[PDB]
Amino acid sequence: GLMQFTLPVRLCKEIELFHFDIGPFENMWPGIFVYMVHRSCGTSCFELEKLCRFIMSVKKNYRRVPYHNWKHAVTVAHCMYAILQNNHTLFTDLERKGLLIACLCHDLDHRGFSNSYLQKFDHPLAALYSTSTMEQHHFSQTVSILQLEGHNIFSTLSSSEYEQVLEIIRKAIIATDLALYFGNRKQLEEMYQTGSLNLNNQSHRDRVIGLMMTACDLCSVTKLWPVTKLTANDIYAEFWAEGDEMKKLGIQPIPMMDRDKKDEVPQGQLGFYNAVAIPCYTTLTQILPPTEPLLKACRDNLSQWEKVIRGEETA
Ligand SMILES: Cc1nn(C)c(C(=O)Nc2ccn3cc(-c4ccccc4)nc3n2)c1Cl
Ligand SMILES: [Mg+2]
Ligand SMILES: [Zn+2]
Ligand SMILES: [Zn+2]
Repeated sequence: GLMQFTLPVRLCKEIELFHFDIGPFENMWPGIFVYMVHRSCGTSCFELEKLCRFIMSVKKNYRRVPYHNWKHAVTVAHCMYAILQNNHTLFTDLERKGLLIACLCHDLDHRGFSNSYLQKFDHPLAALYSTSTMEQHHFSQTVSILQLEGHNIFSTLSSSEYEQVLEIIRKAIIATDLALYFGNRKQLEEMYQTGSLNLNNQSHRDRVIGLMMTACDLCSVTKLWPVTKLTANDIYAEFWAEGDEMKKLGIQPIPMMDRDKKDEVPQGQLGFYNAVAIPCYTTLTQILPPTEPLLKACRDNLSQWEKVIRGEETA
């Protein structure tokens, strides 16, 4: 504990804000992650040497894709850090540990293609895992890395505690399958509006963590507009490449994956904010009131996409 991690003054202050952008210097991202772990968990949560070796193996198993890349992993992890820091009484020792690692690992070995494309392509992973195909692969990749020599960051846990934290990580990574989000948020909403929601109930906790994982995964819609707009180019770079691959299989891609429909992106975004993002951050704010700034930044970006649609802003 005599060797503490420190950030430059601007980063030290701004990393506490939900809308923090981790910057273009990839060599700083491991330091930013260790810093976040030491502050949300404790400097005794992990042996720094094992953690650093784990981080560099995770980085190596992210691919050079426009969006689902190492920078997305650290960005999702930072959103989870901001949630946990502003709700520090609500989560256990194992949960803080497990959720930051789950976020870092949540898209391991992503090739830029959705579960739908893997099913249509008849990819081997689709035979192995019929539902949440990519997400079950991301978890499998996480377990493989945890089992490399010198990479067991959980080595000081009991067998039972180790099993608990791997279960937290598995459920958290599976929760990032957006197909599961619709069901999960509806259940949470009904539970909140009937006053049945109980954070002491493990099945209830699992759902709240699932929604937190969705909120963290979508957190590009909660950045300052210039970040949100530039990130949309990377997201669509992947969608359109998948749409190209759907056309190569003789299948019409859905409109968001068709690069010929580029002029309808602003209306597509508006659609996504109304059906997915706003409801997500609304339900999260109901359950965890200090996450309000995610909802506020989402509503501000919704207003920016509307300004694009009315031609008061270009994209
Ligand atoms: C962050 C983030 N993480 N995800 C998974 C998303 C996303 O899923 N975004 C979406 C959804 C639905 N869309 C529809 C259209 C669209 C485009 C052109 C013509 C017609 C429709 N664009 C869309 N984008 C965003 Cl954002
Ligand atoms: Mg994704
Ligand atoms: Zn994913
Ligand atoms: Zn993701």
